Amino acid sequence: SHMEELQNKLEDVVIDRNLLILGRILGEGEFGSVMEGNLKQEDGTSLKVAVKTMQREIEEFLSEAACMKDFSHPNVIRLLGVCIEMSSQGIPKPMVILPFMKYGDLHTYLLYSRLETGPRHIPLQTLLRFMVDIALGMEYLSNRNFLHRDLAARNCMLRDDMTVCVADFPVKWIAIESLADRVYTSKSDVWAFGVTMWEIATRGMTPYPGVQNHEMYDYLLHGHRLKQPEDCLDELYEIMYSCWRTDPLDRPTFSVLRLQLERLLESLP
Ligand SMILES: CNC(=O)c1sc(N2C[C@H]3C[C@]2(CNC(=O)c2c[nH]c4ncc(Cl)cc24)C3)nc1C(F)(F)F
Repeated sequence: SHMEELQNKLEDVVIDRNLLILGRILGEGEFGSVMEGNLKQEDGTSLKVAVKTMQREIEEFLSEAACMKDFSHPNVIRLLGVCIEMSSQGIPKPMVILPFMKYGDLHTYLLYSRLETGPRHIPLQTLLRFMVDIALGMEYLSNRNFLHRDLAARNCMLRDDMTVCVADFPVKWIAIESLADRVYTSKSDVWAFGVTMWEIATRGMTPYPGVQNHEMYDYLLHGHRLKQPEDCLDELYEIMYSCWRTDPLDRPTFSVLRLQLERLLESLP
């Protein structure tokens, strides 16, 4: 039964606050903060973790976390669990526990690769491998009919073995139909994926250079799309362009995109 399966997922997702130690702030936004932490594991040893801090909304957070914790794919970030701490003002402070990624987010990695002390120049073959990794994570989520809604290179994390995983599930990433009638589908995530592939191929450029966020709906409506990057194969550009076809039904699925990206990668020496 669907209910008993949700009750199990809820029991599995909560981490006792005594098993966690909070460290330094890694990042701090408006919606919350990211801190380093230590999680005491079942095997009696501690693991370095990243801790993100934000009745109905609490239950909704828990239910959503219970679903994400259930995800099991190498290209999807693992949710280790959640804690609910209470602020001095009696305001709930939900915390989400994730593996710590020393390499950080993909967008920052890309930008650092263009600096001397940062990682070395990323070869085309490795940039394509990052695209395959994200398509695999998205294929997993779309098959489970789970919408990401904020896919961008900044929301992709690099693991220690250089595997990319999708995480955190922005006008220049939003599909033409979601700007026009609030409609959001799996084909809208395919559009954001095309935009993300373009960010990887330009090594971190902000999409639509020279175009202002308020000019975006008019720009797309008139048929304009992201331009081909200088260091990008024609085969790759066609793939990212197929993500931005006006009619969402004409856009390929993540499965189709993944296979095209894998084939192009295999074709490279
Ligand atoms: C220069 N990079 C940054 O400032 C970024 S980007 C980012 N995120 C992108 C998306 C929102 C998300 C929050 N973090 C995680 O979910 C992490 C899981 N595991 C990690 N291990 C390390 C780190 Cl740094 C982060 C995480 C995923 N968070 C930072 C942070 F933490 F520094 F504030």
